[PDB]
Amino acid sequence: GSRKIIHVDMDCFFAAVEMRDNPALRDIPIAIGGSRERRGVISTANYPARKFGVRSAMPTGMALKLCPHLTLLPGRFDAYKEASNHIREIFSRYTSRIEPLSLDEAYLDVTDSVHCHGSATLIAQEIRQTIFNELQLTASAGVAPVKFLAKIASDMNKPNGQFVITPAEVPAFLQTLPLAKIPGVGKVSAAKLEAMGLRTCGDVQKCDLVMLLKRFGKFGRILWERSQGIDERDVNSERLRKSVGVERTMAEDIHHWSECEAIIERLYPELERRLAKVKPDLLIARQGVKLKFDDFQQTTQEHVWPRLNKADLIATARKTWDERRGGRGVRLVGLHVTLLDP
DNA sequence: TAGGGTCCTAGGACC
DNA sequence: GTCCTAGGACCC
Ligand SMILES: Cc1cn([C@H]2C[C@H](O)[C@@H](COP(=O)(O)OP(=O)(O)OP(=O)(O)O)O2)c(=O)[nH]c1=O
Ligand code: NA
Repeated sequence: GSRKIIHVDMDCFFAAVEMRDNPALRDIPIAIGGSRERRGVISTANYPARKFGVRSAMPTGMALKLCPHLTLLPGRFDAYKEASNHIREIFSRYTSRIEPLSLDEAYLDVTDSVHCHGSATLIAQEIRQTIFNELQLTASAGVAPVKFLAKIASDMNKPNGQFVITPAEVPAFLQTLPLAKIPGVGKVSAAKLEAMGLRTCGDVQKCDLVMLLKRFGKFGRILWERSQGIDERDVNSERLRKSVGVERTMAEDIHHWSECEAIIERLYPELERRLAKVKPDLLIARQGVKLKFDDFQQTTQEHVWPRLNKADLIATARKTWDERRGGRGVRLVGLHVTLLDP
């Protein structure tokens, strides 16, 4: 065998950072997200705002109809990154087996740990306490014998808490667990699963793997495994970024190539700057563009290409503009880069 | 009805 | 098989 996996997850991460750096926001409803006038969405919200129904990914117009006094912040990504680096350094104090999934969360493999008398529970507890002491931010944690159960667990005693799932507890936990709580089972999948009478891990246990493989491919094997507590994925501390993208949704749809070209001229220096931080010679594997139309269809056009080049992105966007727009208006323009393999 | 990404699928090209 | 490209589901 049994591993001890901890998933650490910061509470209301972006919003928690803003309230720490401005205590005036502590008890009023706030949210990081673009304005209604920019057609933006909520990145996240504090608990005063969540009380009204405000959620990550909600259109900002909907947020404000639910919570008219919502205070809207633009977001300070360097401040989030600074806090992320700090908590990761704190993780390193306890193990090198750290797989971060995002700025604010990480899997830890504490199986071969010596710290708190081998206790994963006490280790998770003083990570959360150390985070609070050194950053004035709170985290929740989940402790389980595999990654996905640890992740489900870190959500269950949020904010500022934790939850532990022992292998003895695993079967009762699974029996009623809704499928939609498994990472990677989203709305489309959960609706497909519901349309055949499958709601929970107990429901999936009672059905045949061969059928699940037909109907969901490799995904159906994942569902079958997870519904049994089976998650052999190792905590991997060696993953690297593979792409970088820069895209923008305009406050109004554009209808003229000249407007599209202007957008790209402003997007391109931001893409070069971010690429250079990680590859100073701008050498890349592919580059490409993205248009999202008014019928919310999205198209991408990307090709092998050795080195970030503005004119070829303009050229490609022009081809895409002409060949695939079919007269509809355009809400989004994006530039994209696929990085070399090593 | 964002912007930052990952992983998977699938057809044709190419070997 | 494996590369190329396009698109979709999903996560934070
Ligand atoms: C889900 C989500 C998160 N984010 C950002 C803001 C979040 O603070 C950060 C981490 O996401 P989460 O861990 O999903 O959410 P959270 O920290 O805000 O809330 P919770 O306490 O329930 O865990 O990433 C988005 O920008 N868009 C999204 O759709
Ligand atoms: Na979080």
